[PDB]
Order: sequence, then C-alpha cells, then structure tokens
Amino acid sequence: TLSILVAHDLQRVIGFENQLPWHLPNDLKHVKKLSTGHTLVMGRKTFESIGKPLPNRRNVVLTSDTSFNVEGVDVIHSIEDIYQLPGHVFIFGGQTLYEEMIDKVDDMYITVIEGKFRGDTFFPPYTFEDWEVASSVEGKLDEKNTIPHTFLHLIRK
Ligand SMILES: NC(=O)c1ccc[n+]([C@@H]2O[C@H](COP(=O)([O-])OP(=O)(O)OC[C@H]3O[C@@H](n4cnc5c(N)ncnc54)[C@H](OP(=O)(O)O)[C@@H]3O)[C@@H](O)[C@H]2O)c1
Ligand SMILES: CCc1nc(N)nc(N)c1C#CCc1cc(-c2ccc(C(=O)O)cc2)ccc1OC
Repeated sequence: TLSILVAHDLQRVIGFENQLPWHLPNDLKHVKKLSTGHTLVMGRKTFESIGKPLPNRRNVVLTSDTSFNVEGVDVIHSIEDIYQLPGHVFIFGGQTLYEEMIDKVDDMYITVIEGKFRGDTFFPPYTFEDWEVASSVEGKLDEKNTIPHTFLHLIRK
C-alpha cells in the first residue's frame, strides 16, 4: 500500500521556513499511530528539519546526495526506488514528494488544519471528484490543541 500522509491548512499550506506553521500535538500523535511499524518516505529537506529519524518505523530519505548516510535511515536516490519498498509506505512530504507522488498513491491521510497560515510550501490542488471520503473525523480541541482540524482518509476513485 502506498499512501500520502500530510497536514495542510485551508489554502493547502504545509510548511514555512522548513518547519510546520502550526503547533498541534494531536496531529503528531495521529502521524505516530498511522506510521509506527511501517515506512515513512521523505525528501531531504523534510528529513533535515526533523533532524533525526522517527522511532519505531522505517525512515527512508529521498536525496540526490550520494554522500547521504545517516544512522537509522535508509537512502533512495530515485522516485522509482519507492516502488520497491515493502509493506505500507507513507509519502511524508515535503512539497516536492507530494507533487511527485499524488498521482501515484492509493490513498491519502490528510489532516485539514482549519485555519489560514503563512506558508512557503504547499500541497498540490486536488478535487473530491477524484477522491472518495472513506472517513472524516473532527479533531478534539483542548488546552494543547487549539486549532480546529479534521482527519480525512481519501481513497482514489
Ligand atoms: N504539513 C505537513 O504534513 C508536512 C510534511 C512534511 C514536510 N512538510 C514541510 O514541507 C517543507 C519542505 O518541502 P520541500 O519541497 O521544500 O522539500 P522536501 O520535499 O522535503 O525535500 C526536497 C529534496 O528532496 C529530494 N528529492 C525530491 N525529489 C527527488 C528526486 N526525484 N530524486 C532525488 N532527490 C529528490 C531533493 O534532495 P537533494 O537536494 O538533497 O537532492 C530535494 O531537494 C517544509 O516546510 C516542511 O515543514 C510539511
Ligand atoms: C507531524 C506533521 C505532519 N502531520 C501529518 N498529518 N502528516 C505529515 N507528513 C506531517 C509531517 C511532517 C514533517 C515534520 C514532522 C515533524 C515531527 C515532529 C514530531 C513528531 C512526533 O513527535 O512524533 C513527528 C513529526 C517535525 C517537523 C516536520 O517537518 C518540519
């Protein structure tokens, strides 16, 4: 299974200055639950922003850098390498990976951040006429999670 995993705002902002524009612990938990025990594929910039591989899952980084060799991280140098990865693979950003993979993935796990943030990187436009809403769940708000958000699972029609 090949899935997109992404949080984007009302205008499809996903990032600003190589970081997430929002602070939303519940979505990090969401990511943790979906991807633990499986595989995350991310572009080089996304990886460097995180700084270290995420625990308890396979971390795969796409880069043209032949010198890239980080402990706890597998490297790939081509999009086509993704298709050789076994198991449930999540395309985990950033903008370049999403643009390169959105027409190839089976489904998308999207957290819609229900606000308008300043961004410099975007999720590509998509239409619900191409995607069935398998599920849509409002995120619960609290003291630590104050931005409204919705968890979508979309499956390609
Ligand atoms: N909101 C979210 O769910 C979410 C999730 C992930 C990331 N983000 C955000 O996304 C932003 C980063 O996105 P970005 O587009 O700037 O960078 P990115 O996609 O994370 O990384 C781009 C790099 O990936 C490598 N790459 C991509 N395609 C390749 C290919 N076909 N062959 C070889 N290498 C390839 C290249 O690395 P080299 O230059 O080293 O060759 C390229 O420079 C950040 O702001 C981050 O916070 C948001
Ligand atoms: C966690 C935000 C997010 N949500 C959803 N639904 N899909 C994604 N692909 C990402 C993402 C991402 C990349 C990223 C993750 C993190 C991050 C931080 C903490 C945790 C964690 O505590 O589990 C996970 C990812 C930090 C920075 C960062 O890019 C700047």
